[PDB]
Amino acid sequence: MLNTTFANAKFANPFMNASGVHCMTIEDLEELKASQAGAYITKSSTLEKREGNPLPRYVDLELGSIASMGLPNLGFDYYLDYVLKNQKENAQEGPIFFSIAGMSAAENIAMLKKIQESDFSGITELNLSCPNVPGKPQLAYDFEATEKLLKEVFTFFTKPLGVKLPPYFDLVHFDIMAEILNQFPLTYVNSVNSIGNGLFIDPEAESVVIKPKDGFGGIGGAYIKPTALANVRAFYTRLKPEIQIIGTGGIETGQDAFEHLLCGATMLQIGTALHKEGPAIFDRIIKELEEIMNQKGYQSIADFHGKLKSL
Amino acid sequence: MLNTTFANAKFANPFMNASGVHCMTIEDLEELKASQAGAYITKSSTLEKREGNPLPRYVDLELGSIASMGLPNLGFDYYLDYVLKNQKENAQEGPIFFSIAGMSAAENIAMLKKIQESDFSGITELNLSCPNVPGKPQLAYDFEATEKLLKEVFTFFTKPLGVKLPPYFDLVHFDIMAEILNQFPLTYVNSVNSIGNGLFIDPEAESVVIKPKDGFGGIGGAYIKPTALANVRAFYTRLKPEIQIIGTGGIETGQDAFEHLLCGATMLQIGTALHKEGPAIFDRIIKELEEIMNQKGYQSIADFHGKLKSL
Ligand SMILES: Cc1cc2nc3c(=O)[nH]c(=O)nc-3n(C[C@H](O)[C@H](O)[C@H](O)COP(=O)(O)O)c2cc1C
Ligand SMILES: Cc1cc2nc3c(=O)[nH]c(=O)nc-3n(C[C@H](O)[C@H](O)[C@H](O)COP(=O)(O)O)c2cc1C
Ligand SMILES: O=C(O)c1cc(=O)[nH]c(=O)[nH]1
Ligand SMILES: O=C(O)c1cc(=O)[nH]c(=O)[nH]1
Repeated sequence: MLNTTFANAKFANPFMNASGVHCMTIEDLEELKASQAGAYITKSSTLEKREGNPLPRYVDLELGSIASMGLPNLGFDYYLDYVLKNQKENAQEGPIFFSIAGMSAAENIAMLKKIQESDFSGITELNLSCPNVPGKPQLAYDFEATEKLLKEVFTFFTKPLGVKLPPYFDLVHFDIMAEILNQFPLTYVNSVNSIGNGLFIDPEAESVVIKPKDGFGGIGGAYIKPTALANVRAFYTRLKPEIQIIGTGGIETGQDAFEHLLCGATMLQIGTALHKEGPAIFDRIIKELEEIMNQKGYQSIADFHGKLKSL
Repeated sequence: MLNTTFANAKFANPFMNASGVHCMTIEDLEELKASQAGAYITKSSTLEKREGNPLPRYVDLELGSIASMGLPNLGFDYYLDYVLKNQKENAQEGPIFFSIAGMSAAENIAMLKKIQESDFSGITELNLSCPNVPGKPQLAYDFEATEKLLKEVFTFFTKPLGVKLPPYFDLVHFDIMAEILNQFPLTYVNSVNSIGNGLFIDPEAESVVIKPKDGFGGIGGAYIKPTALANVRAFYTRLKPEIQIIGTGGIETGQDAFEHLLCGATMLQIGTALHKEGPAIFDRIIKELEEIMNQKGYQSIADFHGKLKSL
């Protein structure tokens, strides 16, 4: 029932981890391969291996999560080696997704050139929205800089590319970004990265709960679903149809998934809830989404994809 | 215990309604006068009366609210008349606050000139962040336009002025806005207006739940508390001490109030929770905040104001 076509590839179901969650090592990635996720994505990588921010840097909250990981990762070459060996095995349905989050424009271009030159045949996600590296703003809140970067990328990069975007809150920003993105042969936009620079306080201790940046961290989970849905929907009605959408933010239940898809998402990623539950989440949420479709008499996601009704 | 000094005036406690909630008519305002609120503020007004957006335009959610009111209000003259007759009675502790949300720069300047020329002795709040008028972006996401407007305002407006700001999600935006605001003799900044252009879906009906703007509305309540606290804290550490802060967003319990005050807020406004509970909320939340202070041995808000600890 959950068969999906995305980036010209076939997936068994739309569900994936979100980048940063359960995907740091090869062991993590093999556990996602082994789970019922339709597809999976590596941790955003940088050219060099990174320890990330000081701890405590992730905390579970009743309504979601707050974190400031600081892009801990094992470095671009580690991930590139892994995806290049797994592609050769032909041991799963659908390509692996490879996320990069260079610490500068130069780092991103260098990694994209290495991907282009490699044999990698999967999908790349360019992360323009990490909100947790000290002193490094979300690039995709700088429309001029984003356009300048993407224009350079598309002078050479011919393989499937999506962009991971921060949440936007003003409809003219959606208009501006769609106009920028629509001039390129982009494969997809992935909406939303964590809501940037939120704060959570333990009122008893009178103190923040993560160490980095005086407690300021990206917010994920049930807090952000309204914004995530709006960002998916707003881009679905403004992007050219050649650019598909991955929906991320506040997905825990089949109902949440069913609301992203109604908005126009084609693939779905799970961050916070997967952090909390582990890869068993995929079998649970798939069954919850199929139960909603069965109740409604739907036998494919095309029966309601994109079909959110206005009043 | 909750005695507060703000804008050079004395208030019995820091709690207020948020603009837009329970403050549309004279009867609404008199009910706030009669409640235990330390202060209250008028609905944001425009030069002409406005019916606002089509209905359904407000919905209660488990984790807060979604709304697109469209600035329904009874027009500038009506509110100016009301505050100018209530000042004359000398019938409460502390000045009334008067919110304005001109549909253009010209409307705001014209309303500020009328306030300046009138006898009004209370406090004015310039709303730069309504996210619900179709085709009118939040002005305070346009740094150049904000600075240009505020420079013109401070050529003539000498009375106490605060600005109601949208949530920011990137620390460089907090730097940019503090640099803009710190050049002026502003009384306060009120952080946060609702999170703009969120979406809420009834999955059974497969449709949005408010009529205007295809169901996109400002989000309030528990969803936005992490963002509101971060905005209050980020401006408290960047603004000159002459500019005080009003905290707004997700306040329902004494604990929530205590967190905003630890961040640096001096006055506190209640939107969604007051919409749900009515003016009886002020007695309840005052008692809850007093119990927190009693348990901690605090006899004034200065015992913990601004004292949030980092790790
Ligand atoms: C622990 C953690 C680390 C994350 N790291 C990344 C990352 O490396 N790259 C990425 O694009 N975003 C990352 N994110 C953001 C998520 O992919 C996702 O966009 C965000 O958590 C919203 O989804 P959620 O509500 O399911 O958590 C991270 C999130 C979390 C909680
Ligand atoms: C029904 C409604 C209408 C509102 N109208 C205004 C308004 O006229 N002016 C204003 O500055 N903000 C308005 N707000 C936003 C609030 O003052 C407050 O900033 C927002 O609701 C966040 O607080 P809360 O979490 O307590 O709701 C509106 C909020 C609601 C729910
Ligand atoms: O590793 C990080 O901190 C991280 C990266 C990113 O893009 N998003 C986020 O929520 N955290
Ligand atoms: O009346 C409105 O729609 C309104 C005004 C504003 O500033 N904030 C909001 O949440 N609603």
